[PDB]
Amino acid sequence: SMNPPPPETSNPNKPKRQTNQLQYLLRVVLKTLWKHQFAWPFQQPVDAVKLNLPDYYKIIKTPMDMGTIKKRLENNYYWNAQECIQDFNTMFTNCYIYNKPGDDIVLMAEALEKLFLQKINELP
Ligand SMILES: COc1ccc(-c2ccc3nnc(C)n3n2)cc1OC
Repeated sequence: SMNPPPPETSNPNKPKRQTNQLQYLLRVVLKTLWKHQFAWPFQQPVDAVKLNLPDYYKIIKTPMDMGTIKKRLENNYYWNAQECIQDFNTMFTNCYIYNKPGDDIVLMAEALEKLFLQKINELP
């Protein structure tokens, strides 16, 4: 059960813009979630081979992680702030999909999602 390549993070042909919303998403949202005690399973793509999770990429067809989001923000990959917010939401929902209600990893993702929402509440 091979891992897929990680999501694309840079496209020099995509037009680029700097907005207050995108700057906040990197400098506040991504930065704060990265430093959360429970962030470490979400800082890079799920390595289903190393973790012995052969069904991970049979269930999760839209993988996402904070390492990918960080790169997308740095590379001006997002034009709309909603694209970034959607990626964070895909990351949390993937965890809820693969796992089950009450699992430790689900409770960790729920705590990160609650911090995300406290930070997004304050978006420009
Ligand atoms: C670096 O180490 C790890 C990295 C990730 C996981 C892990 C396991 C199941 C799962 N379901 N959704 C997500 C996200 N994950 N992440 C576990 C790790 O070590 C035990």
